[PDB]
Amino acid sequence: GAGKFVVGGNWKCNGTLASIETLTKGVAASVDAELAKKVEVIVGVPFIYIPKVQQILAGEANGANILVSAENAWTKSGAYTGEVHVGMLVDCQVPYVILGHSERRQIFHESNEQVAEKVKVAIDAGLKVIACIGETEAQRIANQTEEVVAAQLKAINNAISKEAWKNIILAYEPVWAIGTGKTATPDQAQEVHQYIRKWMTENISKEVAEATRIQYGGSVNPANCNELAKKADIDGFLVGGASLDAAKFKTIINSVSEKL
Amino acid sequence: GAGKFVVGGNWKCNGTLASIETLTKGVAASVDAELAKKVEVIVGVPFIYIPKVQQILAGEANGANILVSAENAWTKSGAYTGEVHVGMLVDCQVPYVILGHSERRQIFHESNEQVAEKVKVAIDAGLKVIACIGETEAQRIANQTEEVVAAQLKAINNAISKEAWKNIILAYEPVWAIGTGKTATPDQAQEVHQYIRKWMTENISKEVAEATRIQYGGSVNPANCNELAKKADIDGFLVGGASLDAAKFKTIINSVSEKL
Repeated sequence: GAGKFVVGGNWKCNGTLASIETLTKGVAASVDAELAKKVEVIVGVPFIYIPKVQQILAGEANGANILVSAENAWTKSGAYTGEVHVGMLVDCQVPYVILGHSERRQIFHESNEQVAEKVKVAIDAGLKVIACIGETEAQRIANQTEEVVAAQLKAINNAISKEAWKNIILAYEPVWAIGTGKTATPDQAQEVHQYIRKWMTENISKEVAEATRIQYGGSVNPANCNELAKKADIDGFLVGGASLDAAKFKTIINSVSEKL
Repeated sequence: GAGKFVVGGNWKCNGTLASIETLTKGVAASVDAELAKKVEVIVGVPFIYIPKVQQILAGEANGANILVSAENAWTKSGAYTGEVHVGMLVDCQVPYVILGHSERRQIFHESNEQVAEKVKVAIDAGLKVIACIGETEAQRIANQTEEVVAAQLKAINNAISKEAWKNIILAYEPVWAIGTGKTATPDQAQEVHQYIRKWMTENISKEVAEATRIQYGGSVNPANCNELAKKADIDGFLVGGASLDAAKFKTIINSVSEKL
């Protein structure tokens, strides 16, 4: 893609005030002004720790180079005990939100349409979004990779305007490579990213397709980030476990070099 | 109940930094030392606003009289994007957590067993819990109130030790009468509260049954709180909409005048 390389660190349900202070300081320290010009860096933080991370970044020399993202959001205010609304994120000056992550689609049964509604409400409120898509092991075995991803994308596109895509980062999760014993190769990852690019080109426009960053959201570590970054349609990463270690995350952020 | 009157204000999915600052200050202002001796006051806050509420309370004269509770919590750390686990609440010094609220049991399909699991890990971590139970309209007309409530309670008891019950406050939600058009009378509420007490007495012990506070968690407001507070087994309230108004909330807190 033609978009600026973007690396997000999804901390998932991990962290303590102490570990997060060390991590946040390490992440900010790794992205100075010069590097920030070539890579957008985002950290996905558990709701309760967002204020702490914001506080830490405020005191860091490179704090402005690290953007805070929530890991989910709800779209209805009122009688929904336990949920954090999109509006609360905006109220708290959180610029990003990760939506439709495979863990929420599977464990919390978020459907294509429910994810699309979240994306729609989030963007309408001004949030930028990392929208997660991807097929399961069963779906890939059934050779439904393209059909499944297309359906996920269509649900999202049907809900928003062409202009709304300007805030969207897509993250491809090869769910079929998650605890299955099957690892996605750069070639396999690129094959799906290429088709996502094609889907956007066919249904929206070539311009939107090329402008939209498609992050690879499979297993990313310091040992495979460069090989993956070499792929034409991988415009960044949504890192899992490795994002909890500032040193590992640093190596991944720097793999943007493969694009220069 | 022989337990201390306890009033929880479940803010659910509502609030902004501005509205919460005004509300928190109003709630704290409404509970001085003398009233605090009669009523334990808890506020259920959206995850992202917990730090703010904590900060506000620390700066108010009566701040120590108001306890902060989360509105939900996940079982543990790990690959659960969007979730906040019990350990994070303890790490942030949050003393309470509301679990099994009807909105989560119905909307997010939390089963009796799943809720029980959460209660168990919450208490293991050191949290105090407001565990919600209650039957639907379909279950009530089918005359299954006792069996349904018994099953919800059994799931919880099966997962924890006798001593773990010290940390538990039960909240009965007459789901069949919350915004349905049906009004739960004080007599109807007392009847279910009595049976909850009876269930604990036969399934655990009379000591635990009497020590465990049973809050009424149906629709509570300034107009109906006193008649409910007069009931022998209504040891407090878990207030919904009315908790977003300091004046209405303190009116409800003061219904403890029916106890003394």
